[PDB]
Amino acid sequence: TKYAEGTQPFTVLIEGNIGSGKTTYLNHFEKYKNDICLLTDPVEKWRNVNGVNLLELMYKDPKKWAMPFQSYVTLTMLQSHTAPTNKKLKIMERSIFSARYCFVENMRRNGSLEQGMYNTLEEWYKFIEESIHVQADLIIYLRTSPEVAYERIRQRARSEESCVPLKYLQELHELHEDWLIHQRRPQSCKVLVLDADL
Amino acid sequence: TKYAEGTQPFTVLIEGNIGSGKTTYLNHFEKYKNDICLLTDPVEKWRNVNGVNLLELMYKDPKKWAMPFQSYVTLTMLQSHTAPTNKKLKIMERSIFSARYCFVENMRRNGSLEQGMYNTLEEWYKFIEESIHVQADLIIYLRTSPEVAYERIRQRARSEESCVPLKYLQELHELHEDWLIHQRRPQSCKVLVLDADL
Ligand SMILES: Cc1cn([C@H]2C[C@H](O)[C@@H](COP(=O)(O)OP(=O)(O)OP(=O)(O)O)O2)c(=O)[nH]c1=O
Ligand SMILES: Cc1cn([C@H]2C[C@H](O)[C@@H](COP(=O)(O)OP(=O)(O)OP(=O)(O)O)O2)c(=O)[nH]c1=O
Ligand SMILES: [Mg+2]
Ligand SMILES: [Mg+2]
Repeated sequence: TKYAEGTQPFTVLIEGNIGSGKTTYLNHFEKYKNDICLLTDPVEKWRNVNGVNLLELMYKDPKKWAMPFQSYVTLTMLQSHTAPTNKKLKIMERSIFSARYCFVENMRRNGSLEQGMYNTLEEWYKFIEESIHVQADLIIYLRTSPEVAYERIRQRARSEESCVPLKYLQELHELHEDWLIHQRRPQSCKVLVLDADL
Repeated sequence: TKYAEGTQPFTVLIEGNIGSGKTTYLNHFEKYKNDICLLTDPVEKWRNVNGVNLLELMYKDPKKWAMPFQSYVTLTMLQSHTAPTNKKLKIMERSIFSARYCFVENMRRNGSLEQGMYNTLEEWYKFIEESIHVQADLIIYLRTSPEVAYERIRQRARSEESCVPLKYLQELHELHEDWLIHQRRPQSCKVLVLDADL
């Protein structure tokens, strides 16, 4: 009796650090557009919310903007998770799970999110889990070293990501490990590990 | 196919300004506890989120805390709107509609919520409308003058509300009028007006 329950096909989630090549990997499935539902680069939504760049505001002023930004990230993931499709396969760049277990968690650790903000978000995640169906059958984890991840972010040269230190990517990498390999976080899904260092 | 669709009885929403006597009115239905589902004073949740007083933080630092606070207000309203009950009647203090049309809107107007924060919240409200069933059959509008509303807030003497000016209550009153009498906002429901000046 959850929202979008029984309306979703086999769902594959593409995960990995910033600049791990999530979009590049999903760009290979481009020939089967009419066969597979492909939702790539949700970051473009976050860079342009009716003209407002939430990603830029988050990086410039985390103490003020990390909360509304993560809230919006959660929303867009949800809208993608529950989007209607007549296709037999759906591949998604990112998910609600990485937003929660990797990014929200690290922003709690580094002090970008105050306790009250972290708690508000966590209580939202718990309610979403009982109200909204999130289809997750397989997660492909594009495993990279923080050094290679940093290389790709530099080459793409998003103005918002120009101040991102290697320390930040090292933290996120370890959280990706905790969630997808070390199972320190609650998630019941099949994970395929890939060496994404080309 | 929305969450909690077809599981909700006749729902009455009690609305009105801060200190309009919403709880006092609902306290009269106290004898029929086993007959009517009574969810009063959701503000107590906001004053204590695992020990964090979000209401106090919002009033102390609106530019930083109005966003997470309204996000949590929305959540608690949703949890109350969709709460399971075997009773034939449900009466609710406040709703998701007043949080959106009165409080979020006024915080946008006074600059407590930046555009990006207002937009994030508004996009959440739009998605909630398609995903989650909100039962609303009758709204009882306890109509007060901002002066009488101010009187009651002072007598209750919530430490968080000690700095609330009459200007703020005048703004909220007019928004309550716009929504429930003047129909300035895209909404349609049964409204019973009451003179709550004792
Ligand atoms: C998912 C998510 C991303 N972000 C940020 C980190 C990044 O700067 C940006 C998008 O990163 P990613 O979500 O990793 O997407 P990407 O396109 O950068 O990945 P790839 O290069 O492998 O295709 O948004 C958050 O701040 N919080 C979140 O919850
Ligand atoms: C509903 C709501 C309340 N608030 C704040 C305003 C008040 O300080 C506090 C509770 O206000 P009310 O929701 O009006 O609850 P109340 O108990 O004060 O009402 P009454 O006296 O009529 O029983 O929470 C918001 O900031 N945003 C909201 O969306
Ligand atoms: Mg990408
Ligand atoms: Mg009350």
